[PDB]
Amino acid sequence: GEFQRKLYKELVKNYNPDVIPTQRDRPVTVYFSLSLLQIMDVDEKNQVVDVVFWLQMSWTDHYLQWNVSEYPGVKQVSVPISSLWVPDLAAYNAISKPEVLTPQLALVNSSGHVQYLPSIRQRFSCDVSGVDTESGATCKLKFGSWTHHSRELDLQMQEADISGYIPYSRFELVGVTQKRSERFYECCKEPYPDVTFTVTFRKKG
Amino acid sequence: GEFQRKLYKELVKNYNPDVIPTQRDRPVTVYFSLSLLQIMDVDEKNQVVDVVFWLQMSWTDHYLQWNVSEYPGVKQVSVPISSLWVPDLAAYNAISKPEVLTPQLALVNSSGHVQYLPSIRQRFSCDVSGVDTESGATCKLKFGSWTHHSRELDLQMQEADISGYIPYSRFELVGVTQKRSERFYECCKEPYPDVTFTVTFRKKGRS
Amino acid sequence: GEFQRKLYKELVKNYNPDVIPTQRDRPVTVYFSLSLLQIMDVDEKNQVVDVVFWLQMSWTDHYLQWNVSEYPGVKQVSVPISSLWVPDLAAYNAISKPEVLTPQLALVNSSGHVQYLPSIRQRFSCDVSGVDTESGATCKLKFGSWTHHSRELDLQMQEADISGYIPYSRFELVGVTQKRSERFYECCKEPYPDVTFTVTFRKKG
Amino acid sequence: GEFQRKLYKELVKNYNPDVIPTQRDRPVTVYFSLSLLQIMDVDEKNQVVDVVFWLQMSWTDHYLQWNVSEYPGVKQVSVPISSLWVPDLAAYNAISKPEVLTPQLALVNSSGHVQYLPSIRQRFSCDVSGVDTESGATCKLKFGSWTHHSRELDLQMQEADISGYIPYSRFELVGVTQKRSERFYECCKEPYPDVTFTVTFRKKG
Amino acid sequence: GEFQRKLYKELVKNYNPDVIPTQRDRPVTVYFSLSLLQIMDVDEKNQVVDVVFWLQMSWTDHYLQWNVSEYPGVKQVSVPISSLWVPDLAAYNAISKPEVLTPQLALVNSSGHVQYLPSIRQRFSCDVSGVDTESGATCKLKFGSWTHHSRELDLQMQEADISGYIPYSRFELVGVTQKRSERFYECCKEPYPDVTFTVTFRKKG
Ligand SMILES: CN1[C@@H](CC(=O)c2ccccc2)CCC[C@H]1C[C@H](O)c1ccccc1
Ligand SMILES: CN1[C@@H](CC(=O)c2ccccc2)CCC[C@H]1C[C@H](O)c1ccccc1
Ligand SMILES: CN1[C@@H](CC(=O)c2ccccc2)CCC[C@H]1C[C@H](O)c1ccccc1
Ligand SMILES: CN1[C@@H](CC(=O)c2ccccc2)CCC[C@H]1C[C@H](O)c1ccccc1
Ligand SMILES: CN1[C@@H](CC(=O)c2ccccc2)CCC[C@H]1C[C@H](O)c1ccccc1
Ligand SMILES: O=C(NCCCO)c1cc(Br)c(Br)[nH]1
Ligand SMILES: O=C(NCCCO)c1cc(Br)c(Br)[nH]1
Ligand SMILES: O=C(NCCCO)c1cc(Br)c(Br)[nH]1
Ligand SMILES: O=C(NCCCO)c1cc(Br)c(Br)[nH]1
Ligand SMILES: O=C(NCCCO)c1cc(Br)c(Br)[nH]1
Repeated sequence: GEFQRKLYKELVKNYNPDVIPTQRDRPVTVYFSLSLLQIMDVDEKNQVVDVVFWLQMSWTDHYLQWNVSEYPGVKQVSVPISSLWVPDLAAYNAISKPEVLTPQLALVNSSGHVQYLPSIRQRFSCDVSGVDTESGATCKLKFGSWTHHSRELDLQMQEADISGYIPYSRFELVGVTQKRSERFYECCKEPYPDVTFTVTFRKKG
Repeated sequence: GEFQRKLYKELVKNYNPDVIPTQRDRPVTVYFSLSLLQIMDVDEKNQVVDVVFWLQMSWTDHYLQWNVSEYPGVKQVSVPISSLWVPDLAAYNAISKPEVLTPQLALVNSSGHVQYLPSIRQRFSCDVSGVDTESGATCKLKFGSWTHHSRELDLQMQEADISGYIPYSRFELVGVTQKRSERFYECCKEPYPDVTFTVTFRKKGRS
Repeated sequence: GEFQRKLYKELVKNYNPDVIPTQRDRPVTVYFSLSLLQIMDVDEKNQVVDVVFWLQMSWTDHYLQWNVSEYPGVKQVSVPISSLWVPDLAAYNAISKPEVLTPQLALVNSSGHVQYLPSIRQRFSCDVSGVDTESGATCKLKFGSWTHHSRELDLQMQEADISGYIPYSRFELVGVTQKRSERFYECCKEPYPDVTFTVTFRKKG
Repeated sequence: GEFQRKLYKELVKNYNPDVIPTQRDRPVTVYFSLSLLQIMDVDEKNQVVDVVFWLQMSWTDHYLQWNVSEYPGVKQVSVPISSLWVPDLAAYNAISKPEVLTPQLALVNSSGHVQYLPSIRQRFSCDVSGVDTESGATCKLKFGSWTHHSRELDLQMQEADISGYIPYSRFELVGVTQKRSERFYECCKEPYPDVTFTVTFRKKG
Repeated sequence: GEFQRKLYKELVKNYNPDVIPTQRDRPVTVYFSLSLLQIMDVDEKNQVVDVVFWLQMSWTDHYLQWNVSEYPGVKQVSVPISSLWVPDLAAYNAISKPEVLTPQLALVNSSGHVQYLPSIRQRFSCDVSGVDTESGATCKLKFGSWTHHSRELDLQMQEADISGYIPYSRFELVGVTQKRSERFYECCKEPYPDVTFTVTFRKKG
């Protein structure tokens, strides 16, 4: 679209994706949620889980807003994530780099709401010893900004989803939990939030 | 080519590959087809299919058209996909990133008709438990735009081809189905069209 | 050289590697030949060959020619392949991306005749069932331009031999064939030339 | 911040990441600590350890300092490591390239103090023969600047915490040591500082 | 370094890394040596060696020299290899791409002497059948410029070090040889020199 074209030239003009879009004394609040789609495998020897997650991440980038009157038809845009600031979310218990399965694009509202919803396959460190028991194995997968404290990036949880879980596969879900936390670290003087996704699973039969 | 050199400079001038080439209240209709070339392997433990396919994809980019009078000989061009807008097609049941086996180039017509025909090797999540049975295993491989709804990107099926299927290999094809749908998500108004490629296969030696 | 440095500045000035260097109603004729250096492995289950090839591709780019009088010493130069137009040759039966083992450089004449001679390791789909037989297994490895027809890119064979073949290794060569063909597709009024490298091999003893 | 863009624009237009930020006859002192998070696996045949480390690297880069008057709110910034000079630390006994698990960003103070804290998964050459013994296997993992001598880059150790060690897993820690040294090479006559991380571990039971 | 920053600006000014730094009809002499650090594994089926080498490559790039009077403190600089011309050395018997383990930097003197000393892990084609014998298996690993002949790049060998060989590991060294040769090819008027590293090893008792 010619109205869409005219906007991308502006949404680029003075945009630096390395800059966290904080506004005078206010953190960027980032909404976060993980959905376990499939437990691919477990390594009982090496103590690891091979898992496929759907991530729901949303925030506001004030540098990404536009007047819908200036660009009529343009309600939303699909922007490549490389073109924009994305939260520096770390998987604290990941033992492999993330494999992003879905197109690396984000949707952007006229008010600057960024929605990045990737499917990630990753391997995590976990005590899988009790996978063959009724109690099952429990993985506490922790995620959070690696470099931004609470006053810069406010991590918040959003409504989760266990409808996406693959019905076939050796593993059945005993329980799933998501909890947001905040702690002070001896290092920093400033606090840091995190979201912990907790899974309890077991081998079927 | 000489006019070809002059055209590539212009076909770049004001082109943004991140912009969907929709024209005033009309979606971009993308034609899509998938041809199963070979089922590489199955993981009965992990419930996965390793598959090779030929993707037939095409659309009209109204920003890519040119006057053949301005560029005589130039009927078509081989453009790298990275230089142009391509549909953001997601493999909904993929459990590995796609491995593109062919050159990453697209053929473009004087009227903006782009044809991207890659060979992809990818691993998908599938219930392969019945692979050793006469009924066989069935994989419902779903594909569609990740960010564009039906009124921005109109996914359409084109006539598919099962002549490309490798005659050797452990697996024989019981049946192949192609269906286009429009799914509504709780998230949003406006539906999301998808093409589901359904395969029924079985081990040749299952006796 | 101080002419070589100036030559590279000019050989870049108005050069687009995305443009096929066809000149007025004439296709670019590309000379091609494969030499099987080693059959690494066979997967009898998955029906695949892991092979190491030496490719000899050579063509003439008219935009790359220069006056030797303008650049005295400069007879030839080593240009990175990424800097120049290379034929879009596809391995039709490849089931893995090519692993290029040699430096990614091509040699270029004062008349613009380019020579690209890489060693590639690639995995191909092949009926390897008869590898343990006296008749042996036969692989018909097809190669050709993915996007250019006969009137744009004229694929031509160069006679290759089998002197490069590794003498050790489980596999002995029963026969090697190379044939150039021209195929028509329902799509296109103009045909697509290809070179098929055919191997017949068997496990030793 | 509005000044964050100002900051990133100038600390891009004038900063050369290739330049070691030494200031006149004074080396850059780099603080270094390694924390063993998990021993993933051991290869008794090939004599290798697959390990997950948390690295703590800090130094002062004088080219990255600013007064707060220059960038009002701006106290710190998350800069991509590719934008900065980072110590050229080599893992002398690594037999695989490092897999960096965390976002590749570093924190910079207004007084030029850089903090790079990556989680790395890497495979190292080690004599793992005694892993099944009470004495256990000992890995002497050596790290240091590959190209900078003592008078350019002053490697210094910091206090390492073994609090991060994964409680589950086949391997228990008998002992962990860190020693900084300065070696002489026949090449140079200026010494090369290094930190050797020594682990003694054994299979549980 | 204030002068260092001033030096990197000039060392960039008109530098093209694609250009071999030959001076008016004189070849660039490159010093080369290889040091076997460890034989990782052998594949008796596929006929391959997995090896870790330390490479010592040195050459003089006349475009890289500077007056030490113009830049006081600056005796040497660590430049990323990507920023400068490096010899296009091919591993003629490599069946995998090289895995470079060490930082990809080279040291450069005030007189243009470049020293690139990487640790490479690579897999080579080799007749490993006799690895379990007293005679042992012999690998003739050939290396040389892929595109430059004797009059452009003069390959020379330097001091061979076997002190770096890992004492643990299944394999003991029977013998190591390095020889430089000047091969003539039917293709070309000018000879192509090469260095062949020959190893004889065997499985320990
Ligand atoms: C990085 N770290 C905080 C800062 C910080 O620790 C730190 C900062 C500066 C100096 C020393 C330590 C910032 C937010 C994430 C948090 C992560 C957690 O600590 C951690 C460290 C090591 C492995 C796993 C997890
Ligand atoms: C991505 N999603 C739709 C939008 C949306 O979900 C959504 C949008 C905005 C907010 C929250 C959720 C767009 C069309 C595709 C669909 C995909 C499906 O989720 C999905 C998730 C995981 C595996 C397979 C498929
Ligand atoms: C890509 N295709 C031709 C063009 C074309 O078909 C086509 C063009 C335009 C529209 C529809 C179809 C050009 C020459 C190569 C050929 C490729 C071969 O089919 C093929 C595809 C997949 C695996 C093996 C072989
Ligand atoms: C690279 N070397 C020193 C430099 C140097 O030797 C050297 C420098 C210049 C010329 C010749 C040799 C500097 C600091 C690292 C040290 C490491 C060791 O060599 C080495 C090489 C390969 C594997 C393990 C260890
Ligand atoms: C590449 N080749 C020479 C050039 C040349 O032969 C050649 C040149 C032009 C046309 C045909 C052949 C240059 C120096 C190295 C030599 C390498 C060897 O061929 C070779 C090829 C494949 C695997 C291992 C070795
Ligand atoms: O690994 C993750 N982030 C680190 C960056 C590595 O390039 C990550 C974040 C989330 Br949410 C997942 Br699941 N993985
Ligand atoms: O995986 C696919 N797209 C996502 C790319 C991001 O990693 C994909 C699309 C189609 Br059609 C296939 Br087959 N795979
Ligand atoms: O795979 C090949 N070419 C296309 C690009 C793949 O990503 C290829 C061509 C030849 Br000749 C060989 Br051998 N492989
Ligand atoms: O593989 C080598 N060079 C080719 C470049 C990558 O495609 C190589 C050179 C040396 Br010395 C070794 Br050891 N490997
Ligand atoms: O491998 C490491 N550095 C060099 C990479 C160049 O390719 C490395 C450094 C440290 Br500290 C660890 Br743990 N690994």
